[PDB]
Amino acid sequence: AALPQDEKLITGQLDNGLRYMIYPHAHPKDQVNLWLQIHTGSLQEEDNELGVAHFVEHMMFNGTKTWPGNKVIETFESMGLRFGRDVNAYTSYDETVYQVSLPTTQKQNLQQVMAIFSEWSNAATFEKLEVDAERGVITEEWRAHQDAKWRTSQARRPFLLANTRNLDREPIGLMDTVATVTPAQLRQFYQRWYQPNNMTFIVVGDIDSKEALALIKDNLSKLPANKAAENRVWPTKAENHLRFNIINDKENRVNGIALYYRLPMVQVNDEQSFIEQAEWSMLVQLFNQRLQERIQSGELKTISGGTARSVKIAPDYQSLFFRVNARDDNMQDAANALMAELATIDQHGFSAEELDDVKSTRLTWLKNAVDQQAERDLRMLTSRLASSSLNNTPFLSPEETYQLSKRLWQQITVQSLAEKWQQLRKNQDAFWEQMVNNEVAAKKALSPAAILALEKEYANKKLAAYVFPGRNLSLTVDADPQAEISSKETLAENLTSLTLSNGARVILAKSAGEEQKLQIIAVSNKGDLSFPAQQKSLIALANKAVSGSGVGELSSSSLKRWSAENSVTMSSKVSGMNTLLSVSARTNNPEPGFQLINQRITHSTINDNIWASLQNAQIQALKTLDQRPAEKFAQQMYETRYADDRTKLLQENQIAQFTAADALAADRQLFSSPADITFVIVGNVAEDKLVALITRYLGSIKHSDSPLAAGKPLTRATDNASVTVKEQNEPVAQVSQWKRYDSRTPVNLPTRMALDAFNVALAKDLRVNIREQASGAYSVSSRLSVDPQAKDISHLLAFTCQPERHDELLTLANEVMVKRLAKGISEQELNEYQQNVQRSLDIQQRSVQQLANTIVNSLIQYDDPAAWTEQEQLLKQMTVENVNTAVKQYLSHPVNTYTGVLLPK
Ligand SMILES: [Cl-]
Ligand SMILES: [Cl-]
Ligand SMILES: [Zn+2]
Repeated sequence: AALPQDEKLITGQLDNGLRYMIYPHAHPKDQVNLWLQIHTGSLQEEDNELGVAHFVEHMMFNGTKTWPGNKVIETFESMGLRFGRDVNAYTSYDETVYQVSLPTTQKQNLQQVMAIFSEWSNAATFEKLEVDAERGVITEEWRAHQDAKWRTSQARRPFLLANTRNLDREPIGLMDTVATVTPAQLRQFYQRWYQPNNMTFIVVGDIDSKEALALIKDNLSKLPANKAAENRVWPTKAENHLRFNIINDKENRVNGIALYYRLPMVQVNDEQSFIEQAEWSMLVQLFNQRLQERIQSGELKTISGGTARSVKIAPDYQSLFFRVNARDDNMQDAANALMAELATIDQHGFSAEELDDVKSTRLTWLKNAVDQQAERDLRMLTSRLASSSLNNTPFLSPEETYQLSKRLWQQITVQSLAEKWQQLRKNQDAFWEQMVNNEVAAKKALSPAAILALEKEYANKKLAAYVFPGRNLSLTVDADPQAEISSKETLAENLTSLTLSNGARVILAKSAGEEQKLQIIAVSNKGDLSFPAQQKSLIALANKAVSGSGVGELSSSSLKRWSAENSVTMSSKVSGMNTLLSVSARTNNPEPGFQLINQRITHSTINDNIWASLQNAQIQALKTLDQRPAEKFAQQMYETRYADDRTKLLQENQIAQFTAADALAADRQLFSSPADITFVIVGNVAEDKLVALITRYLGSIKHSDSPLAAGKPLTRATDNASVTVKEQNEPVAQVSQWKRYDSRTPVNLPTRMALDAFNVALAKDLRVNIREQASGAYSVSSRLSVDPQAKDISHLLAFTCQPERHDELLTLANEVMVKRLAKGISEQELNEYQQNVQRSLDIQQRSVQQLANTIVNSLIQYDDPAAWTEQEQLLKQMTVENVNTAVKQYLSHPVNTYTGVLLPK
């Protein structure tokens, strides 16, 4: 919506209307830039005042009240200030500027200079003798600087400045006006525009806010609060036809061809216009990048060089041109290279690799601009502020420029730049221009008909696409010399445990068979239950958003290319008590796998567009929840089973208040503490090369400050509830019954096997008795959940039936449960289960991904990564009485029962 002005910059206005800008800077130490900017140039001149704005500029140095004649010049010289090196002045179409650069050390010199600035504002005398002498000064300067470059721009002017006020308002004006202007006319223009409200005083340099303000208020406050004339605006009318020019000048030393486009120029004052300008800027940069790359590779031997550039032609307009410089006098070759370059872009556009190199190049410069900002060129910085003052655009800090660029450039695609290019190529306000410096080049110079015929030739050719090389991509991490392996332990036959100097744990396992795939799973003991009620629901979203973005100095697109080139894949998942970060690779190229795990942890980024989509989707989902009755009811039940603020759905405001930066900060907190991480590495790599990668990439990760305590499980509701909701407009009754059981002792691997064997048997009796029984349920479910941290087991019994049968079938499902619980398991059911699990236990050490997730599931479910290894032995140790005594101990009497019935109406 709007851009933020630099914090360092102090801007105001005095009671009399005068605007001020103060910016502190100390690259040239104890130096200050004092600029008086008049928001009036030559555009404001009347038909009988052509050159008056510039004549007035000159007359500021030729007499005032206190300093008549050349006394002002003599005064600056007494302070060691010389016109041309310390004191300057210029007039353009848009403004008149009076500039002084001087030391901050001599305080009375600063005062005298401010007193001179005061007199330039309203005390100019315009003495008749002094006026007559300047006429000559101005006339001789104009006569003397009519060189090759001046004649070239003079020749280009009618084409470039077509339909502008600027065309008819060159700052120098007419020599006839210079010779005939009366001191009264010069006085008239000066009184008209030299008024405080049309002026800005700029102060850039080694001075504090207190001192710089007192320098302004002491001298410029006294200026009478007069109102200047209103500045007029001449909007540029498009010249919607193609023009042609040939510039012949023997003094020019570069022969060539150029295509100029004329289009509006936006003022960067919001996000939309920031991007709009960046798109034009990137099309210029993309053209130059491709051209340099085609010259350096020897693909364009027929030409010298060439460039794309954009230039301001009016306050509201600009020109974007594409120039090709001819080899000696080879005009036809130059024409062919330019038209072949442009036609290629029409046909294939620019590649993602091209767009990314341009972006990464610019951001690197903007990164180095942030660091080296105190070393900025004072003149460059001062002129940049004066430009912002002129155009009424926010002055952005090097930091804010770096932030806005990375965030808003993500909105610039190969597709968005292709339409911008198509729009530009369809623009009729254009002209072809050739440059010839001899009679051989002039004869070879293309006619308008020849240019147009050449344009059609390449338009109808099926040109070959340009393959851009693309920069070498790496996620190389500098090793920590002080990173070691602290402890070693053997967990099982094929399980090794390493603890690192940073407190991280590493589980190593080799997979039998030459699959050549490596899996690294970073397991954090922090999940979404380590966050407040406003955050819980957004943690998984935040993590998906962060994992779908770039990493390190790579964009999402450069990450995709690097991933494919280095044969790697990545995924992540946010659980209630944990976060998993899965990375796959090749055993022949394992280093990239480790680099990506490290960079996802230490250098995570967030794409703003992916987060906005997840926000908007979440808001939409909340908005249209009445359209999803089952979901709505399942949510009501979730809030019924628990007495926790965290179960509640977030409102629209809560979703919007969680920003991309809040989301990036939360995701960072999960893998913030290395001591909370267990890296599961599964595959066949030479352990000596493997330990080198573990210390370099997993032992290097440092502790990051985070307030995250161990996850708090949801507070379970202390009282039972039997809810009935008549919301469905479907003739299906949906019944859910949850039974909660407390675990006196934790559920270990043998007990979970017993309880699961029982539930397989239980789910059988429910299918035969509730579903298969005539006029029964349409579906039935019997699921068993175990929460180790909460120290409880949950049993969900779900079914959908005819509404008239919901009470009868629940009664029958509960009595079937009682009967199974009393009966227990049979020898046949136990052996059925034992055979079933054994088959799955032989195919658990099959895939590198499967085995890794087995170790992971052990760590999460039993706080022991080796628990799974003792399974086959425990499976052949399971007895009828063993499971029956485990069922009687962990499923006999519930601490709570929650019932939910979703009915029609
Ligand atoms: Cl003239
Ligand atoms: Cl701008
Ligand atoms: Zn001049």
